Amino acid sequence: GAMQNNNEFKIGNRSVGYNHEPLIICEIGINHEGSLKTAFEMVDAAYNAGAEVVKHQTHIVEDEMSDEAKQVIPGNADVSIYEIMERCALNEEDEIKLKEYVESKGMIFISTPFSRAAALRLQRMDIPAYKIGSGECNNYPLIKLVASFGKPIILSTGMNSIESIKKSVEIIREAGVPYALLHCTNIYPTPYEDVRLGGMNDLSEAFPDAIIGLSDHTLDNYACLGAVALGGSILERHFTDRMDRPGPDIVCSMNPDTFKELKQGAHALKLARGGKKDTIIAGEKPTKDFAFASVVADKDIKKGELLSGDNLWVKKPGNGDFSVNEYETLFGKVAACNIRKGAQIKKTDIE
Amino acid sequence: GAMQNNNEFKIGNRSVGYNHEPLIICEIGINHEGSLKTAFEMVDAAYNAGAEVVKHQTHIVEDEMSDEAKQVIPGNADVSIYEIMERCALNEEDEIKLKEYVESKGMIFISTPFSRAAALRLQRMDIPAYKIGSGECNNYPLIKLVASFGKPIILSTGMNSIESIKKSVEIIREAGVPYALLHCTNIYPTPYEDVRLGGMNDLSEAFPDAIIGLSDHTLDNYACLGAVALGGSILERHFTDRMDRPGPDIVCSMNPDTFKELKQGAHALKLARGGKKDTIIAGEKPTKDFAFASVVADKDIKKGELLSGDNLWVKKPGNGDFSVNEYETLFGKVAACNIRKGAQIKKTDIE
Ligand SMILES: [Mn+2]
Ligand SMILES: [Mn+2]
Repeated sequence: GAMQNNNEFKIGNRSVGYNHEPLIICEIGINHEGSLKTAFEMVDAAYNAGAEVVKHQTHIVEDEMSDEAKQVIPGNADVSIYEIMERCALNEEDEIKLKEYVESKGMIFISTPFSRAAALRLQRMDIPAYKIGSGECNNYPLIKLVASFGKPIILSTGMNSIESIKKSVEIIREAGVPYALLHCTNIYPTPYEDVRLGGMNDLSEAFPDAIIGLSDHTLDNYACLGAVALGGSILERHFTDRMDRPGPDIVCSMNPDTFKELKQGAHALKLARGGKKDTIIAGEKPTKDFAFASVVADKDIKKGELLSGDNLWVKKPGNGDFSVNEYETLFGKVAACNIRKGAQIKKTDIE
Repeated sequence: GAMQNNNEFKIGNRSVGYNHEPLIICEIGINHEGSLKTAFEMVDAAYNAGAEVVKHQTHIVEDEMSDEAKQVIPGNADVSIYEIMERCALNEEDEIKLKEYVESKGMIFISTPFSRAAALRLQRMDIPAYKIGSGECNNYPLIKLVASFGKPIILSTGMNSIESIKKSVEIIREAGVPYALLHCTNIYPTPYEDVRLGGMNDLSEAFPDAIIGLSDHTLDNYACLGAVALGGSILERHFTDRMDRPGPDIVCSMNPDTFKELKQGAHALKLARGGKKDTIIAGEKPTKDFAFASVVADKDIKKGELLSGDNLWVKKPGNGDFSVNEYETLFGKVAACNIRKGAQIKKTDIE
């Protein structure tokens, strides 16, 4: 019920929401492994596959983490999160050229700031919307900062309860910018059984002004396609130009072929989803005309004999004077003439 | 909400319902073009692709239609419905051998009776459940007959309003047999835009004891996969051993490859669908440990100085004494010692 709404906002010229074509965000993320060259190759692959939006991650490691980060290992790598972010991070000059390049290909560039300095770098660049990752969903100070920039926010909600998300959404509303909530599970990769697509409806019922989507880290497109069937408006998967690239997120990334598959499925499900059972489909009319049943004589019935459940039955097609709906209303009427076995009962056959 | 239920029943040894693996019904239908040989080839192809259930149509043309049927043409052929059914119908001997053959391959055989004589033929054969097609959804006399057989009913609901379906469901309940409702659109093939998957939820809210599914006549699997994401339990598509066969339903039929695709997608979506947003996923724990932020000093703070929003900030990872959740609670506390810029605030750092 709640995901079928008219909520919408714009990311540059692209309208997003239930009544619009679903938007697939290609998250290049840290997939370029810190090489501007590789990022360009991945942008090209995304452009050529028909992508509309390319999303980056903005890492300024010194403002993003304290020295404790050098001693903690993520679940999908074997060195510290600090080492990974330091190796992968693009400096400001390079991130500016990356945005310029994505925009040169007619695509929208957005990014996820992981820190205050990251957020301020992106505001200087003037990006059209901000993604907040699940890690920062409960980082209320960072959300305050980002919301003050006056751009729409796409908030990922993994690792956070409805009540925790509420505090983030209050800050966003107070700032007066529109937002989307992406349901998300941050296990790299995500087992099918942990996706819980019903979480999207949980989010929509709690936050009726939110545009709703899915960010996904499973091995394929099924989860995202399911999210589109349920009403999702934004789909996010990591993206790579090819699956033999190194990096911790490559495994759950889409490539050009699987992007195109998702785009086509998303289009199909956008059209198929929603609507109402009772809507009359013009195209069904011919089928109804032959497939519905009319009342027929099940026996020779003499003039003056009573019609009954023993001498009446129903058969296709639907053009007889009495529809199967009216079968029992004929019980006890009297034959106005001889009625031939197998003939449709006519209005002139009854007194 | 309503499709997530514990409703179930058995078709022979196969349990069907939201809490069970979705069931794909391979409708051979009239695809054999009246040849027992061809039907066997299609059964073999279904068995080898991993099908669980093969569904037939039982046509006894004389009890199914009056002479008017020889003058009406369906929307996906160019001769009368009578001519098509007469050419395609298997006689009783052949239908008995077809059931025997499907059961010899360890599969379940069910059928759709299109008439009273068809229904009685199938009762003599002792099929384990009955499908009622959309045409007969409102054929209340036929539904009464079929329900009296004491087997579960799978009812297709195309071309019929919730109110019309109600009358059919009342008859089924009175008979005391369990049932499923399949949402359906009878246009061959169905445009994506006419599918209206939300009709499944309309059916579940109106009929809370019903097992719910989709019968589909689109050109591919997207609709069915969407139905599984929403909670659907039974999927029905026409089936052929190959796509170069003649016949009016071949166009929208699945073949062995597309059956297997649907089976795998259905399995994936069965696992992914439903659930709750607030459920704590054990597998997310490592990510939370590195991705959440702790309060840090944003400046050198001398012993005795007050903590504030100017000399405090937040940074990854999440192992500090104060979580980002507690950031503002530190405002106005007094430094118990020199606090180093960038260090996590500890409990021993405050008076
Ligand atoms: Mn991600
Ligand atoms: Mn059909």
